[PDB]
Amino acid sequence: HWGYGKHNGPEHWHKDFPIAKGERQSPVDIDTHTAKYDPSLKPLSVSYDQATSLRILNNGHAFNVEFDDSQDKAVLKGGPLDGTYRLIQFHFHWGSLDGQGSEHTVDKKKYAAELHLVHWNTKYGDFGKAVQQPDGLAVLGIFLKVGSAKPGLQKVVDVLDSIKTPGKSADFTNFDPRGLLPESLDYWTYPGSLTTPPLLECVTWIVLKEPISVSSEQVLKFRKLNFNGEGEPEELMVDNWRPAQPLKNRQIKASFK
Ligand SMILES: [Zn+2]
Repeated sequence: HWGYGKHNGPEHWHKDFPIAKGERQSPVDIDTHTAKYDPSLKPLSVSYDQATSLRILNNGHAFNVEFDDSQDKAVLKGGPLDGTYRLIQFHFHWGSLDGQGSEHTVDKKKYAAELHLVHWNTKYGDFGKAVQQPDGLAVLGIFLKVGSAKPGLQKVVDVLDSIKTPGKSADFTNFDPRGLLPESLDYWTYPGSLTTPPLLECVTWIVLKEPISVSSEQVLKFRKLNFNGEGEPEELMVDNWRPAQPLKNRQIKASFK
């Protein structure tokens, strides 16, 4: 029943998922005046060279590019993390226009979209098991700013027409997620949650300071999928972002000043 509209959107989620008003919810606003530089924060290791993509799925609230996580292939290590986390999928959040779309904000600035690369801790058995743990997941968050095109995104935006209908998927092998990464791995980090129901508080967030540039042409293509439903004249998938939640009793640490 949950979604992003007036009657089932983010301000309604707490009824089905009370944890929506919990102590470690995401996203948040990253205020650069109060994020704390932490010299003990290690550089992030993003080792995606062996990535094996499988398919792309419209799950009714985003499109997910899913990966073979049956063995160590594309993994996240280092940074604030205690071990190895396997990439299982990435997806985006975006707006109904370019001025909004991101879930995290920086000094209240909204970006046109936000990329989430979702990884689970190989200390646990699988993704299902990991989301039940406070250190189960690591999500690498990357802002999308409109400008020059990101060439590594083109394969993704080109295939979206094939999965406009909720639930549909398409084969999506040999996509390399290294083509979605900015130059710098400077990051903010804090303990948080999934930003969609069930909103489980199982995520170490790592949000990159540097956005990637994508073109207006590219982000337009995100806006062609539908939210679950079919017709006769139903609803396109835009503004699938949760607004910033209160930081509460947490601290956002930065790997940089
Ligand atoms: Zn997300």
